[PDB]
Amino acid sequence: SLREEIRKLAEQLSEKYKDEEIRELAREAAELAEESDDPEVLELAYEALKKGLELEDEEKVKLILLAAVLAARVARGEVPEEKLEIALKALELAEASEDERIIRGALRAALAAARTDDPLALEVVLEALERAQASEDERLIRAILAAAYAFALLAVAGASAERLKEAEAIVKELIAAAEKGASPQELVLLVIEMMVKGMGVTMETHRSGNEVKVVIKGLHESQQEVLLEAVLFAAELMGVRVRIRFKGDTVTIVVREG
Repeated sequence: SLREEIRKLAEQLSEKYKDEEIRELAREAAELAEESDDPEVLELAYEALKKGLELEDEEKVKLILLAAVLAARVARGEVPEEKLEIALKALELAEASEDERIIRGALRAALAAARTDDPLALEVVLEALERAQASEDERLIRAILAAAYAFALLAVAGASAERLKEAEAIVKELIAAAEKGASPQELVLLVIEMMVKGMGVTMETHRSGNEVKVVIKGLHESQQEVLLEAVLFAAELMGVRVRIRFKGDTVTIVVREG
């Protein structure tokens, strides 16, 4: 009755947490295990659901469950191995950290990557997370996570291969900048640049005192939503305050190192 026991763990995990994402991942893990005649998929699903009940951090719960679901789907040939590799590397970053910015950033990047099938984009995200894990500097890790997530959002939003290649160049610039000691504000600025280039527009940067103000004209509000999601999450990862203003078709982003 192993598969039914796995389902029981999923029901207790679903009673422990009311979160919609944990409940759906738990339901998917239970169902994939119940549909499997593979005793190793049952083994991983059992242990992932058992650790999920032992962990205190609900964001690490999500990471553990996402990796199990992706592993079960790789066992059925349903998803590319790169998505599992990304989830596992993200889990590795999260388990090495007490900083919830890194834990949440690792999950966001893994979930955003799970939403694209572009092989080129998956390899960029995986290489980014691998470079993060090869770091002792949690400051660099947070910068890389912000860049990887921003890049993955552009892929999910359907940016062209040429624009993703341009965004990938900015990912590399951002990582090199962080290694050289760029400020948190400057790293958030680089994420804005990545999104602006990835959406084919231009930006006008003003630096008054210690603030950075970016005026972006010519974005559709659907593009504005994706850009601001990337930038606001980057600001959370970098511990920087951002304030937004909309005037007409123009978005203005104020970045304060705070």
